[PDB]
Amino acid sequence: QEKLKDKVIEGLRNNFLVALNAPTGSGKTLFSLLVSLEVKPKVLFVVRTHNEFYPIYRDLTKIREKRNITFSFLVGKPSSCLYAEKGAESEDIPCKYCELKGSIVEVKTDDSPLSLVKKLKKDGLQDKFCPYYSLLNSLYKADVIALTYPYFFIDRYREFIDIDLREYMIVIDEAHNLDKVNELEERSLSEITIQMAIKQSKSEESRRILSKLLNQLREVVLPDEKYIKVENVPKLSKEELEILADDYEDIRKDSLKQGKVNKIHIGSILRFFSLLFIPFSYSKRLVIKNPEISYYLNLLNDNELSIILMSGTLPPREYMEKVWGIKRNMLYLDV
Ligand code: SF4
Repeated sequence: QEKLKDKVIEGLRNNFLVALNAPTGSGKTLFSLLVSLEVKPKVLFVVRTHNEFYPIYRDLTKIREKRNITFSFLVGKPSSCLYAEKGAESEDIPCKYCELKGSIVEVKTDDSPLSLVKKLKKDGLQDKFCPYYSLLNSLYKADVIALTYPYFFIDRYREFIDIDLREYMIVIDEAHNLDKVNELEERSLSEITIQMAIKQSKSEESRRILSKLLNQLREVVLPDEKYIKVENVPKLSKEELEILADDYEDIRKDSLKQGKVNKIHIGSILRFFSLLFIPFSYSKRLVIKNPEISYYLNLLNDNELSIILMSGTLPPREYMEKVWGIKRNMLYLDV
């Protein structure tokens, strides 16, 4: 339009969450960066997946000719570690034992995101530095950053980074996608996972405990493709959990000795038992259903955070209040 912008700046300066219904594909990155100047020193774009880094990179290279700004993004350890294979979870990455953990290089973000990451992996192996910690370090300095939904909304991933969100104007584009944040975790335990953990194991005691757990699971689960409540779920004592936990560490040590980090199945199991809640049977698997969508989005109610939501098909005010649980004052602008 013009300068619905002083509206946005005033909105943010009054601690209103700004919800912007905007016709799509219209220089949105430039708009957000301009309105940040007046509000916050840095900008954070929260995006669905790492595939949304590229369009942001494309848009602000145009901006970089008129204004000097640094862009950085975070990809997980599984996408940046020198030794990671497909299937490797972030906690499986054995940085505790790796010589490169404290080996950082200065990153130059004139490359696109996939180009940058591939270059850091190639150079990292030759010149002995860690791509991940190099990206992480570059992230903490940058004027504009971008993170994926898991790193912003999900505790498991949020604990991997050390970032004060109060320094950022937080922009969540395609914000209708926030509706799916409650589908990003799966908190389940299957027969096959346990058996794969038995195969992968490096101690008899761990195999014995995993085997007893496999049996316990079989008594409670039911074959029905239907959620059914379970009384008396399997139990692991503190001392049994100790033995399963040092088995995890032994597999992590061994993997780093090889060039090669794979999925460690016992990690999944131990994380399932951190949550114990009402547990269910679904299709021979034990499941803890995910929280409601408002549990994940509750963070948006903290008045300490300056937040803009934008979308072409933003949900009605009523739905954002009742279903997403946004109870903080909201400046809803239909452009
Ligand atoms: S290279 Fe080493 S330090 Fe870097 S992520 Fe992989 S394990 Fe960790």
